Amino acid sequence: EVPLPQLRAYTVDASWLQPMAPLQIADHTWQIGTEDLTALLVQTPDGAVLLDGGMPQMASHLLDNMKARGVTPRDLRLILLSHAHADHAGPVAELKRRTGAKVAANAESAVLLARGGSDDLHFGDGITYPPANADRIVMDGEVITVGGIVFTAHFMAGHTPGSTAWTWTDTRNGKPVRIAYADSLSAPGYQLQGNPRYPHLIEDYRRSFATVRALPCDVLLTPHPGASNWDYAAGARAGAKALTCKAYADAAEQKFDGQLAKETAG
Amino acid sequence: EVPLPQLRAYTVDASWLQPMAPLQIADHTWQIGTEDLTALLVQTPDGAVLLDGGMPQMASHLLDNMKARGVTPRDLRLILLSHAHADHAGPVAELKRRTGAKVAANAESAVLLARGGSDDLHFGDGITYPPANADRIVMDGEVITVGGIVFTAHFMAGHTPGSTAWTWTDTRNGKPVRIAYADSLSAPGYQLQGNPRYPHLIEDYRRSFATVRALPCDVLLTPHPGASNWDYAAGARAGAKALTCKAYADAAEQKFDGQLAKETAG
Amino acid sequence: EVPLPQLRAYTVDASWLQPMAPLQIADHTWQIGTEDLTALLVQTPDGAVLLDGGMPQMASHLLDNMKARGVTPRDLRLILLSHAHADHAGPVAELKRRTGAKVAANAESAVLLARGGSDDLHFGDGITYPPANADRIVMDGEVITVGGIVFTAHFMAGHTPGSTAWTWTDTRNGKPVRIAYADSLSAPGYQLQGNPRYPHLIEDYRRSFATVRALPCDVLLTPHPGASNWDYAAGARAGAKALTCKAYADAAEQKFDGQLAKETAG
Amino acid sequence: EVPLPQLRAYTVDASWLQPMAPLQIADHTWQIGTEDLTALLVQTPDGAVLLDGGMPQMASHLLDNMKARGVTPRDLRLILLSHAHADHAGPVAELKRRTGAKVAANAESAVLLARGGSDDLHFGDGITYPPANADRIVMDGEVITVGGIVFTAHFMAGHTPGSTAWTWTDTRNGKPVRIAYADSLSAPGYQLQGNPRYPHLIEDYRRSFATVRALPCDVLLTPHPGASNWDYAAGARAGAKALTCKAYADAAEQKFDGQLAKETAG
Ligand SMILES: C[C@@H]1[C@H]([C@H](C(=O)O)[C@@H](C)O)N=C(C(=O)O)[C@H]1S[C@@H]1CN[C@H](C(=O)Nc2cccc(C(=O)O)c2)C1
Ligand SMILES: C[C@@H]1[C@H]([C@H](C(=O)O)[C@@H](C)O)N=C(C(=O)O)[C@H]1S[C@@H]1CN[C@H](C(=O)Nc2cccc(C(=O)O)c2)C1
Ligand SMILES: C[C@@H]1[C@H]([C@H](C(=O)O)[C@@H](C)O)N=C(C(=O)O)[C@H]1S[C@@H]1CN[C@H](C(=O)Nc2cccc(C(=O)O)c2)C1
Ligand SMILES: C[C@@H]1[C@H]([C@H](C(=O)O)[C@@H](C)O)N=C(C(=O)O)[C@H]1S[C@@H]1CN[C@H](C(=O)Nc2cccc(C(=O)O)c2)C1
Ligand SMILES: [Zn+2]
Ligand SMILES: [Zn+2]
Ligand SMILES: [Zn+2]
Ligand SMILES: [Zn+2]
Ligand SMILES: [Zn+2]
Ligand SMILES: [Zn+2]
Ligand SMILES: [Zn+2]
Ligand SMILES: [Zn+2]
Ligand SMILES: [Zn+2]
Ligand SMILES: [Zn+2]
Ligand SMILES: [Zn+2]
Ligand SMILES: [Zn+2]
Repeated sequence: EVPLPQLRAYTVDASWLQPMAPLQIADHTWQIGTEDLTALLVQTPDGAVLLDGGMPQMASHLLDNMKARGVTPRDLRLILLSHAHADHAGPVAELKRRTGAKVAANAESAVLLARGGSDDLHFGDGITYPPANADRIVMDGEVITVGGIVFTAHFMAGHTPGSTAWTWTDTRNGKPVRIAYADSLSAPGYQLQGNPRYPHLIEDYRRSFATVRALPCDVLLTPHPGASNWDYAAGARAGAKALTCKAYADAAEQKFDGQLAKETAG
Repeated sequence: EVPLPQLRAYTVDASWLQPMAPLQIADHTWQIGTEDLTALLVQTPDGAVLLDGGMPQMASHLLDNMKARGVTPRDLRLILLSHAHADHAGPVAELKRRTGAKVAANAESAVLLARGGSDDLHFGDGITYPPANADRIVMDGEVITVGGIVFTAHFMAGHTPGSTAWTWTDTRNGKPVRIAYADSLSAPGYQLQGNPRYPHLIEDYRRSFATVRALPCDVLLTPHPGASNWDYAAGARAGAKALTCKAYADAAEQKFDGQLAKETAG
Repeated sequence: EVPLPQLRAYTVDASWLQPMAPLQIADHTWQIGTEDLTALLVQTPDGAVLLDGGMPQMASHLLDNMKARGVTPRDLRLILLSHAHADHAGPVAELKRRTGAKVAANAESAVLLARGGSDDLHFGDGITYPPANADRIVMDGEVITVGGIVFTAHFMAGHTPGSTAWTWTDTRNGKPVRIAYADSLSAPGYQLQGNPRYPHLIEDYRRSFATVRALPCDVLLTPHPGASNWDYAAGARAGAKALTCKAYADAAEQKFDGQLAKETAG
Repeated sequence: EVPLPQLRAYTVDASWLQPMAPLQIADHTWQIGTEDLTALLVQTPDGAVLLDGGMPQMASHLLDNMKARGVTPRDLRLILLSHAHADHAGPVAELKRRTGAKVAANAESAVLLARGGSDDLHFGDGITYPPANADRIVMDGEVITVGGIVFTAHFMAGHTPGSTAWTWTDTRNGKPVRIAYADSLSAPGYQLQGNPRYPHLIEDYRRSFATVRALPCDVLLTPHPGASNWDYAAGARAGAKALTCKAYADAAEQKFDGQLAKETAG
């Protein structure tokens, strides 16, 4: 009669998979992912840090861009994550096998990473990737220091329980630049109200909007560059139109309120 | 010359290890641990639930008390935890091997349980126990239903990041009894202010005092019975002097404020 | 220019995904998977055992067939595996979440299962599935007893390091039937000689042919029924043409020797 | 009445905990553990390798000896293990947190390491330590290359399922020296015959004696130096009386045969 359906691959817009050369954000901070997925390399005298890696198939491209920047596999010391979905943490397991890197994450992100995104609160097993283990668990507001660049974790639960903003201070034209890599604030297809798998979902998003609004934030970056109005293909003007953290949080809250109203009506 | 020190066993007051026969709390709820460590058995037509197990060496005693209650190893379906320290989650791994039980816990408790209490935020590796894996991850306010007894998780971070209160409604003398198993609110030897491993420790405790104060709570129980003024050796009056959740939270907050003042002075 | 390739779903022949009603093998043993993937249910008075589950998307179908047999989710006690590839262990994680079942496996299978088939010795990350944890680790020749049905593990490394044959004795028409569920002995696209990830691959296959040849084996079943000449769609004659364990081992060794010769020539 | 017993710490002879300064074995190989527990540091231009760490409380001493040798925490790249018992893998988790090191191990050792030595086939939970995760799984005969020093794994199951000998070639006085770090071949208090948790124990030991006998072995070292007649406190003559691999294997087999005979008589 009728067989069960074939497994469906997690397919994405081509621009999410379009390689780009490294794009400099500040003196030691570079975008090294694809046109439409952020993966940030921060280079110190004491090794390099990667914040996100994008999709599972991006590992070799990331390593090629690291090499172009002078970062060998032994020089990658630390991987940090915005959240542990397949389009941001996809290549983490492979990167750990191929480099010196260790992963630091909060408990919620660590648990999701260790199950490869399976049993997701909203997606089930629809979007999985190779599992990886965290080497260090961080708490809210904890700092991690690499070569005198201090990264601070700001938990902003909602998009996932373990969603995190990472902040650090780099320099540009001699002057300090407070960089905020704020996680996604979307809720794509989520049941927001009365969700048995996430009962306090709405309260957590509301707190997260407030957290993002208050981040130290001369420059905002986001896992999907379009969410913060970055255009990584625009060269010297890639960041010209970027939102402030305040504007990003307000836009996300307006969208969220509209989604709540539509859910009540549906 | 001088060898490194021998490993130090986690030794406890004898009353924490003193077996007791099952003590009935409500129609389907029993204390089955030791004189000074709580381990609650809730019996349903659809299997039994255990909330905490005490110290690592308590597994056989727990199984003996379960048998006395008519609960065979196959009948134990679920283990819930207040927090994943050795004196409350100690025998979980062994219980999983010897029974049908699966563990449900929040992400923070799951991560700590899976490392057997090692790399504790405050105790380091001083207090470890056999590691165990969680089978289900719960979110704040999520319910788990076993035989029509509905258990609700109320996160109350502080004592550990993953500290949880569990509430359910049983009956006694025909009437509903709202039981609150509230976690520890102590901070034994903790650095409270400016702790790099737990930057928001104070805010989390303060929120947790408020959470405990508001629990549905006709009867309060706690992992250390003395914290809620239970005396499990007092028979028909074991619960007579028990605190309300409001009184427990107020006493814990007063103690916490005193500890903060002493830390500033030290 | 040219984006990175999209992820490729693990797609299989339709017959591997074609549901079938339960097919009785012996008094307490049933095939409950699909036309072309084995999943064996053994029913005891003390709960049920499942040997393999097939593809990830088969979980609900398996539970439906279990219900048809009188096995509720609480009644499934144990899951055993031939090997931890996606087409045999695919739905294990989901089955553990939805039933009482615990997994017993050898260390090699447990490690591969816990990474969801990622970093496979031969397939890399090409064929992954939701990760799961084993609850009990077994050694070669160890027995597991459920309701007086004794299952014996016979390690037969090669297809995977952790490949296992499981044997047990059921009855049929009053008489004992020694059932052998022997794992795959294929090496699909494998580098056999001088493989740096599996240096003793050839010796292990040769030992495994000998192990299979000697199993107690009135009835042979295999994860892919065609490998043992079963036809699960043939009804009362589904097993009529089945190979002996001796014939299965000889055919596998002949094929393996041909593959070695072709590898030397390529 | 009578409380349950207190947990018993894993206590050892003082010499196992007696720190020593680094002792040179060959041009790039040093003993850096204690008088009576081996922990080998191999120094390359491309980072350092540690084979075993001894007891849990040895981590800081190991790091101090690494510093004395010019190896900073970032320079430690790889940890290899003989077997995953507390007196050899004890400080692995802590070393991973404090250095750049990643662990490579076979599946059996990885599973035991990840449960911190709990549920041991012979010791139960009597001898546990902080759990750690392996970063790479190795197969029998696989090589790992660090700075042109090639380490080969030779599985020698028995003492634990995952027991491994590691071999490599260093130099001394200009000439190549084939170093064999062979695991323990003891069976302390083990049930050897008919052990349900290890049915093929005897066959595995017998194969392991043969494996050790045949290792490339100009210099033999063992996790307990006394097993190979090393005296790490004897300075320039520490290795003078060391056994060959052939002599070590023969002595272990003679002892094993005596233990079998005594078990039959008991
Ligand atoms: C579903 C996405 C995907 C998944 C995840 O991570 O959850 C992942 C598992 O696949 N990652 C997401 C995230 O926030 O990280 C979500 S959100 C994504 C970003 N941006 C797209 C978009 O919908 N753009 C749009 C459409 C119409 C008008 C306008 C305008 O210009 O106003 C913009 C969609
Ligand atoms: C250190 C304890 C131990 C550890 C843990 O879990 O962290 C575990 C790892 O060991 N579990 C604790 C917890 O809260 O769960 C802490 S707190 C414990 C309970 N009650 C004791 C107590 O100090 N009593 C006392 C003393 C003087 C006067 C009075 C009075 O009557 O006012 C009372 C101490
Ligand atoms: C690649 C398969 C798949 C993977 C795995 O598990 O490794 C999984 C990850 O996808 N599972 C396999 C296994 O042995 O478990 C391998 S082998 C499969 C069975 N049977 C097919 C077959 O090739 N049949 C054939 C063709 C021509 C003539 C004749 C004849 O009649 O002689 C038969 C192929
Ligand atoms: C129990 C030990 C301990 C445990 C382990 O790892 O399993 C660990 C968990 O604690 N590690 C061991 C191992 O082989 O790795 C075993 S064996 C240890 C070495 N050497 C001692 C010895 O008994 N010596 C002796 C006595 C009398 C005469 C003579 C003579 O000179 O002939 C020698 C004992
Ligand atoms: Zn600079
Ligand atoms: Zn996402
Ligand atoms: Zn995304
Ligand atoms: Zn009742
Ligand atoms: Zn505690
Ligand atoms: Zn306690
Ligand atoms: Zn019958
Ligand atoms: Zn396979
Ligand atoms: Zn297959
Ligand atoms: Zn040299
Ligand atoms: Zn040992
Ligand atoms: Zn030892």
